[PDB]
Amino acid sequence: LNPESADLRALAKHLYDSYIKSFPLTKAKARAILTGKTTDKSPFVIYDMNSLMMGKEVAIRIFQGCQFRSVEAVQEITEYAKSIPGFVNLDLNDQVTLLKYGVHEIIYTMLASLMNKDGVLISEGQGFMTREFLKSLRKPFGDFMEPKFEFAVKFNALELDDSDLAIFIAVIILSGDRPGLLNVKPIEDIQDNLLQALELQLKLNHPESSQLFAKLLQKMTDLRQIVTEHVQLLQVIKKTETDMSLHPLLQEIYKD
Amino acid sequence: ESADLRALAKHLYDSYIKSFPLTKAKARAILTSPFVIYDMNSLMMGEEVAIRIFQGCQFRSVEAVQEITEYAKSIPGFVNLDLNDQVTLLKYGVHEIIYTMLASLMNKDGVLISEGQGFMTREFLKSLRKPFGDFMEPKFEFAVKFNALELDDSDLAIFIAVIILSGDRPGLLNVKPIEDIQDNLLQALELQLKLNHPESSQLFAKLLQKMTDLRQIVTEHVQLLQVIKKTETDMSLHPLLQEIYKD
Ligand SMILES: O=C(O)CCCc1cc2cc(Cl)ccc2n1S(=O)(=O)c1ccc2ncsc2c1
Repeated sequence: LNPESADLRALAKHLYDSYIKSFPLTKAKARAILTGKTTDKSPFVIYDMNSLMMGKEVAIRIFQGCQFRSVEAVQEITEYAKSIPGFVNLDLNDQVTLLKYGVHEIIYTMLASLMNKDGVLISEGQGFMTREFLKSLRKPFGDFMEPKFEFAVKFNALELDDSDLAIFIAVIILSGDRPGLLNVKPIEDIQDNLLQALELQLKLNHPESSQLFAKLLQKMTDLRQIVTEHVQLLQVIKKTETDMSLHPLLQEIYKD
Repeated sequence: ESADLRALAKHLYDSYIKSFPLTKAKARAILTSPFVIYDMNSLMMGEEVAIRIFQGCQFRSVEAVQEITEYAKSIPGFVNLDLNDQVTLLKYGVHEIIYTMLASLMNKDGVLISEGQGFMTREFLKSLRKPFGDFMEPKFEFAVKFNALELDDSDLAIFIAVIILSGDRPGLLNVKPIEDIQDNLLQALELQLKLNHPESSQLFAKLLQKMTDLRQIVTEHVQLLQVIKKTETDMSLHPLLQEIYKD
């Protein structure tokens, strides 16, 4: 290669490294747990009430647990964000805006890593809660996870690994078509670079996968819908469950 | 190889020119002489006001759907798909294409209408009643961003075909051949933008990301269209007219 796509490989390497250091449960660990494996080890499976207890009603602590984890993930993603070259040099206000619109799309992207068609890993991989148990939860909580699984099954079909995902989520943060950005130009120059990095990375890592770059970027449409749909379901849960609390961090991100 | 990709591109451009009366090249020249509609008086002396304007947007959309349908049938492979699947792809595709192509007819201040014989002001449209004042605005906001890419008709012809061959539409029966065709169209689009816009880095990626905005415009637009159902309704003189305009 030439010394320009060489700078692109170094950026890919930097981002992957930051990704490993920022996120405790990688796709590689998640698949080892889900699949096999002598590396890593067996999850306790929650598929019903008694299994849940072996692990204030249940639909609601399950939702409460999920939202605490969300906040947990926002902290991890925010820590990854800082490592993206150029990010912390941007107008502070735009850093906040990029994160605000970025984190949930990233959350559901990385959530796919922890999912198969049958359920999702929980508690850093020590548990596995089935899709059917989640869906059997009560109106409305019953289908708050379903659009996540639907996306995940289609996304996981791309067979990305962590080194791919690391650049992808960086692309997502550095959008610049985000509402209310002050300096779009500096943001777009960064994303242009990241998109180059992602394109080279996918050609090298998935040579036989045609137009993976285009198909992965199209997935960005699925994410936005999940987020939009989740936000609305949340508005509903708030009004019907007036004793349901939301974390102010998530509320602050949700406001608008 | 680049052989089939350039023929694909040329073919779609030719079909695009044939199927769509007003091209972007044509519209851009005019935007830079049309009857301007800035007021009620200009609307009248060039023609329920806000309702006549909405129903005119409907007439135009119905026309556009037929133009898009004809274009689709020109996309190599499209007519060989399961017919249910062709109908599904057009069904969920035309709104996104309608607004994509509408951006060709807009600047930040207004939109061409009636074959470019007219031009309706963004402020006049925005000044309309409720809810008829918020229906066009999000399209102007999309258009301002989309037009920043400065695509031309030969770029758009292929992009439009990419949108039509979306293998993720609900209820598709055989997704494989649809993705197979889109893959080829994506290749052709990538090479087109690389040849036509060498100095514009990652234009292919930027355009694809625009699809997420498209989808949201369409989604929130159909949600306003239901709200319009809770405005005007039962009139036994419409029926045949109402039938012509489904969704
Ligand atoms: O193992 C990990 O790293 C935690 C993996 C994720 C996770 C941990 C967890 C713990 C409990 Cl007690 C309950 C649900 C849990 N989930 S989750 O998948 O349901 C989830 C997470 C984020 C999120 N944001 C919007 S909806 C949503 C749902």
